[PDB]
Amino acid sequence: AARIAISNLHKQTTKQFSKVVEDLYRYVNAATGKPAPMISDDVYNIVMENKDKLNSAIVYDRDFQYSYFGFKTLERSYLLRINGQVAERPQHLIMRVALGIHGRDIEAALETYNLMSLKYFTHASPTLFNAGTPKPQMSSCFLVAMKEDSIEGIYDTLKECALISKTAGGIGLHIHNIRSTGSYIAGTNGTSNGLIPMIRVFNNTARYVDAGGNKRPGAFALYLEPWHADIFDFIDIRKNHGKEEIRARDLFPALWIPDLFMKRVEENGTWTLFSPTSAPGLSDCYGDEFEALYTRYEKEGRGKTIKAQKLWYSILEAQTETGTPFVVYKDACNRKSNQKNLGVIKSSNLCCEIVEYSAPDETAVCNLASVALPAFIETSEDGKTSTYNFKKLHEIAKVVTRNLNRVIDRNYYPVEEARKSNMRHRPIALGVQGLADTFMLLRLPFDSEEARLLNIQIFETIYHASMEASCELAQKDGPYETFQGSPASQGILQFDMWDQKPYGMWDWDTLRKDIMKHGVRNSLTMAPMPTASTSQILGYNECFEPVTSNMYQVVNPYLLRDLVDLGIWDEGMKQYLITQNGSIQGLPNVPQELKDLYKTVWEISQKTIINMAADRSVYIDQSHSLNLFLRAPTMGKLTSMHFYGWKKGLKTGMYYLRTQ
Amino acid sequence: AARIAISNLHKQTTKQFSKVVEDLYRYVNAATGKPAPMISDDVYNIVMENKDKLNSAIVYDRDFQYSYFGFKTLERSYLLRINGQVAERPQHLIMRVALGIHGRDIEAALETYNLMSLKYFTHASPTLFNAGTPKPQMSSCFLVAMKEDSIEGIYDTLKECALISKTAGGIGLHIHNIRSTGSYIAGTNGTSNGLIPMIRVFNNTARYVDAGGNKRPGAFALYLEPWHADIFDFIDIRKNHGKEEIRARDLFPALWIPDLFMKRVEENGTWTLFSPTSAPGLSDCYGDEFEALYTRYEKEGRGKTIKAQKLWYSILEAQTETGTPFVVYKDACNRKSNQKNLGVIKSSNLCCEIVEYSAPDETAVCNLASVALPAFIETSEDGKTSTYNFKKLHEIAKVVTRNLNRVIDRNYYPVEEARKSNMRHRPIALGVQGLADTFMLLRLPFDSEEARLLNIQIFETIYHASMEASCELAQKDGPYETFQGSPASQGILQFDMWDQKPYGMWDWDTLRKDIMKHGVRNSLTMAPMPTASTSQILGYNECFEPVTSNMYQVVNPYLLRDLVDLGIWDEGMKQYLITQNGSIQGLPNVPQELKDLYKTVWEISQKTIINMAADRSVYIDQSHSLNLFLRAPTMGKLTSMHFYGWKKGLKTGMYYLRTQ
Ligand SMILES: Nc1nc2c(ncn2[C@H]2C[C@H](O)[C@@H](COP(=O)(O)OP(=O)(O)OP(=O)(O)O)O2)c(=O)[nH]1
Ligand SMILES: Nc1nc2c(ncn2[C@H]2C[C@H](O)[C@@H](COP(=O)(O)OP(=O)(O)OP(=O)(O)O)O2)c(=O)[nH]1
Ligand SMILES: Nc1ncnc2c1ncn2[C@@H]1O[C@H](COP(=O)(O)OP(=O)(O)O)[C@@H](O)[C@H]1O
Ligand SMILES: Nc1ncnc2c1ncn2[C@@H]1O[C@H](COP(=O)(O)OP(=O)(O)O)[C@@H](O)[C@H]1O
Ligand SMILES: [Mg+2]
Ligand SMILES: [Mg+2]
Repeated sequence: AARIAISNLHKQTTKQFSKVVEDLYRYVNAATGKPAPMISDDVYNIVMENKDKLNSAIVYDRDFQYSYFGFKTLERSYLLRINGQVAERPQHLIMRVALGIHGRDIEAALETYNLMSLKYFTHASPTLFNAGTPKPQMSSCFLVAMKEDSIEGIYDTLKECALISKTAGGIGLHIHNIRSTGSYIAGTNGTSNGLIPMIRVFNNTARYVDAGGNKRPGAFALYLEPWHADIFDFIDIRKNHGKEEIRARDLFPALWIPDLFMKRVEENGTWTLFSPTSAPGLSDCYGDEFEALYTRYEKEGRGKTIKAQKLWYSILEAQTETGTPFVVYKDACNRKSNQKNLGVIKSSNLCCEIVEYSAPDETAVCNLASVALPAFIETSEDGKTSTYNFKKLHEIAKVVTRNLNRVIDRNYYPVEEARKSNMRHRPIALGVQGLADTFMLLRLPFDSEEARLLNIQIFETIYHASMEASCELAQKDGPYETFQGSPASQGILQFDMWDQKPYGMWDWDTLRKDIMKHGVRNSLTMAPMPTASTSQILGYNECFEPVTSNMYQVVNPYLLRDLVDLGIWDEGMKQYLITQNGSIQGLPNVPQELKDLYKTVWEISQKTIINMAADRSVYIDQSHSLNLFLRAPTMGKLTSMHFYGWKKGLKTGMYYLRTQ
Repeated sequence: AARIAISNLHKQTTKQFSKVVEDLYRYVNAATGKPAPMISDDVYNIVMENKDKLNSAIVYDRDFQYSYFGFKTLERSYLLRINGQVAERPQHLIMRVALGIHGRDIEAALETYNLMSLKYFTHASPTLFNAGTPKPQMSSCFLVAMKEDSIEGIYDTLKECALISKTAGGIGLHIHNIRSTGSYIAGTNGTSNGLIPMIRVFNNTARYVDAGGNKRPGAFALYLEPWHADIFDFIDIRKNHGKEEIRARDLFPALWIPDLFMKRVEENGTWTLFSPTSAPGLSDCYGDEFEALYTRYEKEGRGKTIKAQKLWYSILEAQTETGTPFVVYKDACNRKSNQKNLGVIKSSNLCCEIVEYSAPDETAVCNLASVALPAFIETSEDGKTSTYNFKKLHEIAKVVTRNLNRVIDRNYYPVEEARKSNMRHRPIALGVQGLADTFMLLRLPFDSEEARLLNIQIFETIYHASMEASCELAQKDGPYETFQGSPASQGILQFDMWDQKPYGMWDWDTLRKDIMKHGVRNSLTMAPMPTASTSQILGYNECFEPVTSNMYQVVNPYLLRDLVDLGIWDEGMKQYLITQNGSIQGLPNVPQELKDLYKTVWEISQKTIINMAADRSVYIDQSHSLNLFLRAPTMGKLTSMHFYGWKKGLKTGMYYLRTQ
């Protein structure tokens, strides 16, 4: 039923790739008469200086590797359109991206093409949209420093967010340095109205600057340390009742939480709200130095004191009703980062996965790709028994590292703060998809001991691969110029800063030796992301999370197969699945091992989830996007899940909270 | 009953002025501990180098020249406050302003003080608020050029409006160069959403940047030529029903109307809407050159054609329901302006009185004062007969000219575009209040022939005075550096460009002689304004408009007196005045001459109004704020009043439309 919509595009599309390129490159806007080339000069020339190799490299059967709503995703917003009509076949997209990345290095270009066609890995949406086009904006993440506590700084920053927001890419914006409601203003002997009305401005600019033309309104995440005096209204930003003038329903509130806050809450003690003018320096330190400053300011009567658990209660009431604010731990992030030699890090990003240094003159950028976990499953020399090919994983992650590092040099930056930042530090971000499928396919329930060991092994091999590739690059071209002085420069790597020994699949000593000697090309390398749209392009389950339902109507393909094998699949079976809302538990005539393998995420303990996140995190340079799920959520239920994660030492304690 | 609130401030206030200054200069913000001097170094020193002259110059009886709600205006927002409590007596305010203006020129300082105390004239609110303070922002008007048709230009301009909006002063913003709904965007192969969503941004910045601290939200007027393609939604911006997402209820729409539009409407012909990208140059010319460009673009199929009267009908429906959009005539403004040698003028301002050149790098500023017309009435050598002292008027207008020109050199500009603009051209704006009182006091009904002659004489003497004072200044210091090439440089003055000979009270030939020889100091000098708050400080009727009602409860003091004189005033008299809504017409026992003198503005023909505006305008360098009033308004009624004004050659055809 879904080759019917595939084999109509093959009907109404040119075959030869270079002709498609020419077509795109020569395009003209009919309603206007101006030449609108959809390919850059650079890539045009490279295709033409090499027409015959490139044209014969493409294998068009690889267009059937796609699914029901997987293809109609590529169709509806990825493949370049000519006259509101699709002009690019899936393979054409892929080949374009490979060249946009590699330039005159044709050998690299063909390598990338193959591994993407076969679905080994994919680059993030911005790269899929823009690679190979006239002004190549391939980056997904921007972390912006609010430039100064003044109207000038504020409006300079607002400008920058619009300039960034108009060319794809999500924003993490940190605002801890903006004075709160009531605070004194010298220049006009007047009194500030604080964060919420200012939040309304950014909100309004978000709904106006609908990315590029009319593509889609912007998404901002805002980061605040919970000691800021406007905190109670900041967390409530997404409620759907009460006074309309105090909300801001297109933005996401995110908490940048210091350890001190969590102590006061479990101690059932006090918490003191400040304005950053009465208490300067607080976001410019962490850990011990911070607790020394905060405690003194608290002693000096400089703020207002509250019952710590009064705030907590509100925070939980907000999360239960709206699934926000997100929770990320400031101290964990700063203490365990290879960017520490640059200064203090002030926020994460839109999906709580990036952890990079930003300042008024440096805006942090990151470029992203995801490896497809199921692709490396190998049922080798007997069948009905499968193994996992870690040597191939290591191989692939090395190429993805080279791509992402080449992307840095060929990307178009929307703002000069971004170009300065990337050329100096060269951060990079790799992630994954299809974990649940990998588990399902290997017959491991998500909460099994076997699943836990696998999680650890995968993430170890990815980190080691990327560091090595980055080391070879530092041999050809130098190290990144900020390398001198880094934890890496002394032989401290990521698991080191968690005080753990690595699981040991790969040889860390020789890698460390080489690194200390020749340096490394990239300040950072790992940051597992949500894959919300790329994962369904490839047909795997989102991310590194379990399934939400055995029926999205279309039924779990691994479950489906199994019920037929056992005969039991009939019509009583069709029904109690749409009835029981995707649950196979408590179903009369169904074996236990199946019930075990097809637990819905509302049926797995959130304690298990936290543990697996804690396990992989020692292999992550940056952070990762951890959603949480609950049936009939009580205040107590949530409290324990937050504290549990905090104590495991997680950077990102909570992304969304989904309920009922 | 209103010396009760006056003689409590005299109770709770220091006498000696220099002590009040010291008090203000040494002020410290208790809640913060930072020194918050409410006076500049400069003025502090000058008071102290001259303590004894200045202290003994003030006459404190002049504090009783004020009214019921006239004083409680000064009180509630003008007099400098110390701890939420008033610290400045009316006379102190005045003396401060005089020094802020004059510096080390003590003689000038004392002259200004006296004439203000006695209520001869007053400066505009910003000057009353800020003169003599640390960063003196004395200007009321900013005309801003939208810097470029791009996100960068847009957000650069938004910044500038916030920087201007945070330090008092209203804004006129011209936006004719922003591409409309649907228009193509190259950089992101996408389609623009046009003016209305962009208007929502500026709206949102207006309600957020509540002038200075929390003083009061901003007021913007927006200027558009009615050929812009989003016009139909632009005029509807203040309707209070229909889709909430298309309105913008804190801004005022204003039409920058070319002659061509009005012709098409009376011809019952066609009108063509463009985007400024499909039709460039249109706001960068006027008159003939414009009609040549527009007609060609119309021929070249570059826009969309409509029935001219379809637009007109909407415009009138908008005005009838909301009193807006305002109407100002582009061609009249450009053709009759002494700034023509600089380039084409693109808008007026917030109250449709300023007409000055702006560009991305020059933001037009104007500083304003109003002369009090009743003050020069002289019942001389017999009583029960009054004359008008024009020689004193000429005298005073000369000093007000010197003040305003000194204000230019000592003003603090919020943005560099403003400082560049003023230092080069040096514009200036004088106006008036108490016309109706002047008429009432001199026993002339507003529609009398005698009233018409008086209007003309007043405005002639003011213009001639200001030009002469400006000529003497060009002798000491040079002419303004942009003087070479101006209509003034060749002997063409304002009435000249209306092709009229002056009424002749003053000697224009000798003035012209001197000007051609030595130049003049100021590019411009005259612009009668609304006086909405300054007029009630002084207790006179707003502006140059007739009375709205004989009872604002408090009854017309000239009417009141007259009814007692005739006995007829009793209780039947108290009632039929609150009953008849301030009208004395059709009142049984009341003489005709009284009915004639106390016509409410809803009882005077709007044709008379237009004529008087036309008469004075030949003596106005810039423009003036013309409100219009109607009982049971029909589409036809309005149409004739617009066209009538247009044909008289008015710059500002309509400010508000008040109804019922
Ligand atoms: N809502 C609102 N906030 C304002 C306004 N003016 C200033 N603020 C807030 C925004 C900034 O966070 C903070 C400082 O603003 P600026 O540095 O532009 O003010 P200024 O330099 O005159 O005063 P400062 O000496 O820095 O306190 O005050 C205003 O007119 N409206
Ligand atoms: N609402 C909205 N309008 C936009 C967006 N991008 C551009 N525009 C409008 C605003 C400007 O009036 C106009 C031109 O914008 P820019 O000059 O920044 O775009 P660019 O230089 O890429 O395209 P151009 O070659 O100038 O047409 O397009 C957007 O993302 N959202
Ligand atoms: N709705 C959105 N608007 C803007 N940016 C987004 C959005 N969703 C995700 N992003 C950006 O992409 C990253 C998340 O990636 P992901 O959800 O995996 O998207 P994709 O699969 O399309 O690459 C974030 O770091 C964020 O900066
Ligand atoms: N509500 C307002 N907000 C901002 N500026 C204003 C406002 N009202 C008037 N202005 C400014 O002052 C001028 C009008 O002066 P006027 O109404 O006579 O005020 P005032 O009597 O207080 O000086 C306009 O040119 C405008 O720039
Ligand atoms: Mg400042
Ligand atoms: Mg541009």
